[PDB]
Amino acid sequence: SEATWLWIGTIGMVLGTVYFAVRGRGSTDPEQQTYYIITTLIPAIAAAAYLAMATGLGVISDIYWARYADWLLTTPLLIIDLALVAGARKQTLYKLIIIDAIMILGGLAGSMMQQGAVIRIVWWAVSTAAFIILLYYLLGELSERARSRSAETGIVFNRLRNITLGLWALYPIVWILGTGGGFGIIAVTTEIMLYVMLDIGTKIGFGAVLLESQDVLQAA
Ligand SMILES: *C/C=C(C)/C=C/C=C(C)/C=C/C1=C(C)CCCC1(C)C
Ligand SMILES: [Mg+2]
Ligand SMILES: [Mg+2]
Repeated sequence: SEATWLWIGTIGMVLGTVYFAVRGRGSTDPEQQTYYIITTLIPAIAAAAYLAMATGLGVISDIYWARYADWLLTTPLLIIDLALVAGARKQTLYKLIIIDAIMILGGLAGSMMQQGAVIRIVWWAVSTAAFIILLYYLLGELSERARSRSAETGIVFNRLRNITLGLWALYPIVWILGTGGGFGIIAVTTEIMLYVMLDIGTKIGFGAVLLESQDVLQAA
């Protein structure tokens, strides 16, 4: 009963991507061009992964490879967008990308490690530790940096950061409650539906807010 929700996610990502692409044309400043390329590439990768999952690919018997591939690809792009908005140094960005990659890779270790019970909980704990480190990172240095560019930049970055963090904090709960790498409290179809809603949020809503605020970010 999950094909319906996979196709819903597919169509939603497709609409988001087409909308972002139509918004992209006519861009002048190269920074806006970077914003448009990244913000359109994220939902396109998501749509490709969702179409793969919906058409008999994407899942291997016991494992879901398309979701984790999409995550490994797209989460660094969102981090890059946030850092560009805040103007963080390249070293901080490398740190953030490595920490996020470690988080997703730990999540994938739990989806594939299904021998006992404590081993997935340990993988979830360490990946959530990496998540908490990223949370600490986004609230501290990046916010002070964005405020150091200007106050409008600070407010815009705070809105983007609130959206990002609030939406990202729910993925590990879905993971720990689901059937894959979890305890089976919720079924597979509810897991996929909640992932679809979270992806709609984190990819289309964030991109809309970012691309709406480009005029005020330049004038500061
Ligand atoms: C566009 C895709 C997004 C925003 C999804 C990101 C995924 C996560 C933040 C998930 C993180 C996890 C943990 C914090 C620990 C348990 C395993 C994961 C991968 C579900
Ligand atoms: Mg996603
Ligand atoms: Mg998300």
